[PDB]
Amino acid sequence: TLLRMVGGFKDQEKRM
Amino acid sequence: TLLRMVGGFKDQEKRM
Repeated sequence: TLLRMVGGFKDQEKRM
Repeated sequence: TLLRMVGGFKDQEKRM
């Protein structure tokens, strides 16, 4: 679950 | 503990 959450956060950070 | 911290960080990132 942490891996999925961190992947989403990393995608969001890369978008910004 | 890392899961709780990362969840908080993800909530903060989603807020911004």
